[PDB]
Amino acid sequence: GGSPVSIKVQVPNMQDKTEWKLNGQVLVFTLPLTDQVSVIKVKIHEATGMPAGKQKLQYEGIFIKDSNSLAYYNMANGAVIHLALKERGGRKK
Repeated sequence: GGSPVSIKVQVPNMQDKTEWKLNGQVLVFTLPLTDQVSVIKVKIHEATGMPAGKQKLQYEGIFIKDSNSLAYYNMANGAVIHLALKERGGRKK
């Protein structure tokens, strides 16, 4: 199946919001391509203290889901997941 690969997280630029440390940085980790992107959200919560319940997943500018896996988005060693603040229910276009 999917092997472990390096995945980065392009954190948002929000260092003055509350208590976390979001400064546009990248957080790298190693996870199997079969691990749903939802794993990444946890990795930021350790690297910044921001809970996964309020994070937006993106890969190369593509809004990915937490239920999708890295293999589904063709991600591999050196991939970059842009994190954004998302705490609201959103809205129609």
